[PDB]
Amino acid sequence: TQELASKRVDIQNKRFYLDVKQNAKGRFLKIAEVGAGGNKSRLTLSMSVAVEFRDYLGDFIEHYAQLGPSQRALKSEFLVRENRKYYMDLKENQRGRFLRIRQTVNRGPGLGSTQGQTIALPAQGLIEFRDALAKLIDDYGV
Repeated sequence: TQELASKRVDIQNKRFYLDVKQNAKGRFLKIAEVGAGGNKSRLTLSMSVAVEFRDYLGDFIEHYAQLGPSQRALKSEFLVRENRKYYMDLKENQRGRFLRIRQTVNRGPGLGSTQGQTIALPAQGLIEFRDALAKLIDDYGV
């Protein structure tokens, strides 16, 4: 398994890596939320699914940009493809708005296991994260 490319996105004090990889089966994207001394969690997406993810990020962006001042998710979506489900929830807590992304298996073994498969993006970073993703899709295609 070869690494084609790796981008890092720094959002407040969190860091995320988007890496494009290749194997015999084809091209894929790995998205890691980094912890203190390792990756906390990672998502795995095909390059095709990454395109759809990019588009959903667009919708989240638009939603966030329109909320106005803050005074149960603000917005919840999910995408299934290839026996993989991705839940996308825009939420707020005390520290601010964020976009949680959880990956699971649709069916077969795992059947709703989510461990080291949840990332949480501070919402401030959604544009930069979408742009990095979009750059990698422009670079490496499919």
